[PDB]
Amino acid sequence: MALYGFAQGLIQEAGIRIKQLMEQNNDLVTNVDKATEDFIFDTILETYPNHQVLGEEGHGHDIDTSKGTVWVVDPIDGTLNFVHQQENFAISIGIYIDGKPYAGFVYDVMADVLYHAKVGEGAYRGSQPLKPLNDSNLRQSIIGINPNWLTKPILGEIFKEIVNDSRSARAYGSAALEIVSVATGNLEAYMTPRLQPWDFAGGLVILYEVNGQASNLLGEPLTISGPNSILVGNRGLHQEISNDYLEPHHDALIQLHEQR
Amino acid sequence: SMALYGFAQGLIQEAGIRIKQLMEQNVTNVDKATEDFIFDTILETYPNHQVLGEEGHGHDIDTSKGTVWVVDPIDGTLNFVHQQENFAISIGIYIDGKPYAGFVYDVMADVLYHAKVGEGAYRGSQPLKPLNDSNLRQSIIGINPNWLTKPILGEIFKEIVNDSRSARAYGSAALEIVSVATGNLEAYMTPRLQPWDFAGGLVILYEVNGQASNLLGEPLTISGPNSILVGNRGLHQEISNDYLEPHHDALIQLHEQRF
Ligand SMILES: Nc1ncnc2c1ncn2[C@@H]1O[C@H](CO)[C@@H](O)[C@H]1OP(=O)(O)O
Ligand SMILES: Nc1ncnc2c1ncn2[C@@H]1O[C@H](CO)[C@@H](O)[C@H]1OP(=O)(O)O
Ligand SMILES: [Ca+2]
Ligand SMILES: [Ca+2]
Ligand SMILES: [Ca+2]
Ligand SMILES: [Ca+2]
Repeated sequence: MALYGFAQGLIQEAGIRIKQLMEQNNDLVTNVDKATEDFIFDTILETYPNHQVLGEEGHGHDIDTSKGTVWVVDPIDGTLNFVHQQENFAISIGIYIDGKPYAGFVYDVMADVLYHAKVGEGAYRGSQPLKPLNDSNLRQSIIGINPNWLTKPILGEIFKEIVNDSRSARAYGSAALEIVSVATGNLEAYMTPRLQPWDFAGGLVILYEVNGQASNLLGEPLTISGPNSILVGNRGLHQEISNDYLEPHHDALIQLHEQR
Repeated sequence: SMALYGFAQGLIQEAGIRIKQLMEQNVTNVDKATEDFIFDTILETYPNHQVLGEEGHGHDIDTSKGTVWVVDPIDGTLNFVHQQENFAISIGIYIDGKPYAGFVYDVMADVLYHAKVGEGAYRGSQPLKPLNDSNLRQSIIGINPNWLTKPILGEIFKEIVNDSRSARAYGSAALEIVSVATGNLEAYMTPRLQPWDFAGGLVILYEVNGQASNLLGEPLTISGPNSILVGNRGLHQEISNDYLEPHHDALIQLHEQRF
């Protein structure tokens, strides 16, 4: 809890630094993103020059994520929200050691709420412990899914069936916060066909602590080594969405996947 | 009158704290408590006021007579159940068929959106700036995934979803109307909504020069349910004239079926 404390503090400074630029003011968003990852990357290597960093903004492209201590960071998850709402965005940081998860952090800057988790030690929202997730049926569940996905060829019919059955659907525009929302019980499931390592790195650690699960749309495991599709939910309904709704269209999904 | 405004603005907050207490004193229970507390408070004080709300409260009222309170005691009941937040008390007031005040109270955030006709719109003490026009292309819109599933309506809404910068869905109409009032969404749509879903957010919205209609570009009134398109004027004009009005007749059909 020296690396942890240090990770914990940095994500929070990075946030306040963001608030500080915003108030000093879509070219804005492009700087800020850049300036924030550059701040995160510079502060890390100045103390831990052996630590590797995989960033949204380009740092560590094609790194071996399984060697040494590896920070995977997205300085702003929810750029559009950042630009149009000036809120509902987050910094995401997962720290892996030898390929194994150590810590996750996702910080809702404008709410000033930090979701944090060290592996084996439980999940937190601010300083309140998160409870382990209960099982639900899709029919009493609220699902996180973007309307844009429902317009697609193939993918659309598939998500249609599952939107129809869901109690109801939401779309917040930040994958890290929505993974977090699942970890908090606020969404029973979240799904999307494409996401990059930094978008789920921080949040999966958190989720693993309250026993939620993450797979891609084909039920296979997620790694920080490459991009993928995403299905996150409590144990019972993840099993339900994959077994019933996705996996009979396996071949249609392997194909879009092999394309994308 | 000012007493009327004061009393209403007071009452909605008051009912709000009661909901925090009932929860803390731990939704169907909470929702009855809220609807009885509001209605009884209105009426102990204004026996002549009319009240229109859920479960046939005020049904077949003549909404153009006297003072009508159009109340949804918890808007976003599902978010209440599953999230214990992002729900709202919404209260719209009309007088002689005409809007007067609108209140939407985000209870767990403790934020009162409020407005009185011709005197600007507020979020607590802060004035809301008027909206600027946006095109659809740089706009985020509120539309629930459910509505892109429907056979004919889906097709119509796909068009606008593909076009917009991105879409969102929050599970509260009153907050999503309000989110347009704030500039937080540029537009929000849905094929069905009750008068108590929109009555409050509509007053707040026209005080920042936002626009309301149904999907056919007709005025919304508090005399029936309806479809809804809300936005800044520029893009409510782009959406209506470019993506909905070309299918006026499909929409008239779907509308006739739905109601
Ligand atoms: N290729 C892409 N295009 C748009 N959003 C993407 C994306 N890949 C991942 N995302 C993520 O999906 C969510 C968009 O609702 C965000 O979490 C967004 O990250 P970003 O905000 O940093 O672009
Ligand atoms: N069947 C229906 N007809 C009209 N409005 C509905 C509806 N079902 C849900 N809504 C309302 O539309 C929004 C999205 O569901 C919510 O504000 C919700 O109000 P409620 O939460 O009080 O049920
Ligand atoms: Ca980003
Ligand atoms: Ca991202
Ligand atoms: Ca309600
Ligand atoms: Ca309602």
